[PDB]
Amino acid sequence: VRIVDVREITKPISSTKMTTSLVAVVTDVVREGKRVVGYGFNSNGRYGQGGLIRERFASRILEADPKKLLNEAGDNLDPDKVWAAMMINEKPGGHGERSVAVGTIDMAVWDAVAKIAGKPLFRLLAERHGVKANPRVFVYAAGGYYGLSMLRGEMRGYLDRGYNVVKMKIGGAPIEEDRMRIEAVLEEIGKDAQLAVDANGRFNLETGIAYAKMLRDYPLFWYEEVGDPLDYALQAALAEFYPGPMATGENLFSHQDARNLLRYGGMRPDRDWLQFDCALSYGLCEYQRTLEVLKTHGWSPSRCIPHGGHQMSLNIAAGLGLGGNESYPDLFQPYGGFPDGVRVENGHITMPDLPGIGFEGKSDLYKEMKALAE
Ligand SMILES: [Mg+2]
Repeated sequence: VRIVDVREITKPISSTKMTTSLVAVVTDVVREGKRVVGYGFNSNGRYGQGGLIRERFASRILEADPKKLLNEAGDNLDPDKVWAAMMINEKPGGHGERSVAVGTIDMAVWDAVAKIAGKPLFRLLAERHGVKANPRVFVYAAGGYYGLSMLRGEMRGYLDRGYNVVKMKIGGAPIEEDRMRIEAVLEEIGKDAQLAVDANGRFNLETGIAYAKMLRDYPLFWYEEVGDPLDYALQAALAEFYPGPMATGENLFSHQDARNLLRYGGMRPDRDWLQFDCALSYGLCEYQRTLEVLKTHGWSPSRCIPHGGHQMSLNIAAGLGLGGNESYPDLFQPYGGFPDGVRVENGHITMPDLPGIGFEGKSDLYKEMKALAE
């Protein structure tokens, strides 16, 4: 059991200059007459880090003594050992681009590890955590970008796709104009679904409070990322004006930053949502440390709905008992989406028992991966 290679390729994202970096972790382990290769990539929103992967991380893994990257029985790779190996010579703090680089590699390490074990990643994770996995995952549709009729049509399209929770953007127009967009969508979906709004961290305290007063008059699913991701005091101050659920975290990339959010964000453990993106935040090895941080603060992993609409998110959700996943209908293909055949029904999908992350089960995506390394 050894990692023979680490291939990477970067390309623009499908339809401003956003990119996706795909990685391949090749091993010497063979399964059912075939070399096991792990694949991984970065969620949308942040630039692919194929550069750092090549320049710094990839070599550390290869130049590492294999006999030191194995589990106890030495019959498989130890994800944490590999993680620690690629993180040598890295100073504390500065959780930005490198978190995306490591997260993409980590995705591949786990994909391979699960394949070598011969089971679905979510099944393996549940096992490692001493519990049974729940293949049924709640998934909401994220969109509502920047008239009212077209917005309505967008949301209606999601409902006719099986979604019962949709999210739209706010803060990109005057507060009264957004009220119009919100009432429009609320009328369109009626009793068939719930609506979430996302400010994308645009608001300062006063604007956040102003929107809170407008938003609280509506039965919203949640109010997301009101201000700067690191302005914990601002988030804590919002509780006074908004009893309803709030969400944030997609732009915090370390367990240290997550710990600070729980210490100083004044969020409500019984109804708020944490959106840390596993893929963008040093990967699953790090996400598990973030979950321990949740525990130390009395939060349940069920409060997590990771940013990033892809199979890795689906696996960690079903595998770690998370609150759900997000999906961007028809976007970021072929990386985003579900395995071929699975569809959204009453706001949920059911994970098929595919080995590893399940990429091989999404033709359009796998063709991309084998074309990189096989
Ligand atoms: Mg968001």
